[PDB]
Amino acid sequence: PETRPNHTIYINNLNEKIKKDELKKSLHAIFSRFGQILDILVSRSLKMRGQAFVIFKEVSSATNALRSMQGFPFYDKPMRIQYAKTDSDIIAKMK
RNA sequence: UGGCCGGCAUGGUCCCAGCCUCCUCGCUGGCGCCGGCUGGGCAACACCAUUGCACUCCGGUGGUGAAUGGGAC
Ligand SMILES: [Tl+]
Ligand SMILES: [Tl+]
Ligand SMILES: [Tl+]
Ligand SMILES: [Tl+]
Ligand SMILES: [Tl+]
Ligand SMILES: [Tl+]
Ligand SMILES: [Tl+]
Ligand SMILES: [Tl+]
Ligand SMILES: [Tl+]
Repeated sequence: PETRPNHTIYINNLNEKIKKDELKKSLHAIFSRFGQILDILVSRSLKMRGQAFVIFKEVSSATNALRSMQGFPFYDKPMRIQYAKTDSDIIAKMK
């Protein structure tokens, strides 16, 4: 069931008490050094809360981030990271 | 009061201060007691449920069942 490499990483187990806008800014803070980020998609709906899609421009970036930040304490919770199942439209509209 | 009716108590006007609050956060809002009818919203705050793969915002419930004193005429 393991996913294949993707420009986008999927993060979950994120503290749900954090507002969308702050969450996006914070995530960008810790993940930017891995490479250019095209966007970070967060939502608070029942189905999507506690998860986020950080979309990296280059898969290598999505790969260090995934290995380097796995389990990183963030807002008191261990961040769980994977590769997103399919592509993000921002990436389709290019690659 | 978010919108509305009743009961009771209470002389008036004004100044200061404190305080209160989901629905015009303040100095031309309110701040004796009690019952009842009933709308919006989850934006903020709180709580319940949720470990969930998206690229259209989008689960639920709760709060006003609130808050005092002094002074000048
Ligand atoms: Tl009311
Ligand atoms: Tl009355
Ligand atoms: Tl009097
Ligand atoms: Tl009086
Ligand atoms: Tl006031
Ligand atoms: Tl009443
Ligand atoms: Tl209501
Ligand atoms: Tl819908
Ligand atoms: Tl008084």
